[PDB]
Amino acid sequence: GVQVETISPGDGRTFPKRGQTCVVHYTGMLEDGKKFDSSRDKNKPFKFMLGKQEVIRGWEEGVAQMSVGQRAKLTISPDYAYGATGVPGIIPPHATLVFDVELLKLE
Amino acid sequence: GVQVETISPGDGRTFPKRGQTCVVHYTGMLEDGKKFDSSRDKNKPFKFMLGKQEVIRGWEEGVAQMSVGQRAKLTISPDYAYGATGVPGIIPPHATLVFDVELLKLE
Ligand SMILES: C=CC[C@@H]1/C=C(\C)C[C@H](C)C[C@H](OC)[C@H]2O[C@@](O)(C(=O)C(=O)N3CCCC[C@H]3C(=O)O[C@H](/C(C)=C/[C@@H]3CC[C@@H](O)[C@H](OC)C3)[C@H](C)[C@@H](O)CC1=O)[C@H](C)C[C@@H]2OC
Ligand SMILES: C=CC[C@@H]1/C=C(\C)C[C@H](C)C[C@H](OC)[C@H]2O[C@@](O)(C(=O)C(=O)N3CCCC[C@H]3C(=O)O[C@H](/C(C)=C/[C@@H]3CC[C@@H](O)[C@H](OC)C3)[C@H](C)[C@@H](O)CC1=O)[C@H](C)C[C@@H]2OC
Repeated sequence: GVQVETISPGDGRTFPKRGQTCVVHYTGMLEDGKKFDSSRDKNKPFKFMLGKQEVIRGWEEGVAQMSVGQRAKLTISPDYAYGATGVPGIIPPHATLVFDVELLKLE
Repeated sequence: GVQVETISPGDGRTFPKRGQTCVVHYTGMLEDGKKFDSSRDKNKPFKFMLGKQEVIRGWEEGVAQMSVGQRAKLTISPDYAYGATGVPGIIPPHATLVFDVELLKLE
């Protein structure tokens, strides 16, 4: 349920392992380009861990395919995101989400 | 994405309208009967409003089909619940959810 298109290559060597912390920058957009979120505009990187059901599965599977330093467009199917519910006031029902993600570091 | 089976009939007259508050009792179970939640065991009824993207869509569409006093089994497809992500530590990925719901009042 995720398509990964690469904007800038990573090192081709260091990929996220289950239970590491990934530090990324991302902007989330709707399929017409409409931004709904951006880590950059709160300055910070976002950090999460793989394999703990803590981010939507499409993110998890998309970022697992990236190596460090890679910049990629993740297009996530609704059932690998917020499905038929969406997120109140932010994501409609049945929405495909596009995230521009940069994998900065694994900790 | 929801199937509604009736355990006890409601009044056949008073159905939830968009923007009313529904007061219910529910227990949520996995498809093998495993309970994961119950309003009754925290005593209280659960209250929510229709049409505000505030509960999973399958709940919303299931309860909209019930009249006051009805007791029903709602079986909800993953994409109308927590999809491929689940809820960490509570709902697996791709889970069909079964809720036993009693619609007590509309406010
Ligand atoms: C107080 C609250 C606690 C904590 C909240 C914050 C730090 C809140 C802060 C405003 C910004 C959020 O995040 C930085 C914000 O990010 C979005 O803007 C977004 O871009 C998003 O989609 N993200 C974030 C980047 C990773 C992918 C995805 C994610 O997976 O996000 C996760 C998420 C929502 C996952 C659920 C978890 C349960 C599953 O049942 C469900 O599965 C259906 C998927 C986030 C990281 C959660 O782990 C963290 C929490 O919830 C959402 C559109 C709305 C979401 O606000 C909620
Ligand atoms: C602090 C937090 C604030 C607030 C939390 C509480 C009162 C927390 C308390 C422990 C018990 C929760 O609820 C009483 C509990 O209920 C479950 O046990 C459950 O049985 C459930 O599935 N429910 C509840 C009854 C209606 C259907 C469904 C629901 O829709 O629930 C809603 C929900 C999770 C919807 C999201 C909303 C965003 C969408 O993006 C997403 O779509 C993918 C679906 C609930 C009611 C939210 O509106 C309310 C909040 O989140 C979940 C298995 C886990 C969930 O804890 C989170």
